[PDB]
Amino acid sequence: TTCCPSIVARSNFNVCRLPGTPEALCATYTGCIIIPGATCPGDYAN
Repeated sequence: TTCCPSIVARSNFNVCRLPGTPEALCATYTGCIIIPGATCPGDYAN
């Protein structure tokens, strides 16, 4: 799960999904963390 530290970072993460499609590129590019759990850390919840 593509846990992003803000709603702007997730919005930017999903614009990352338009060109740099693969979800891991979006993590490397908008400073988000793809984490095994199905929910987000207290400090990385959109």
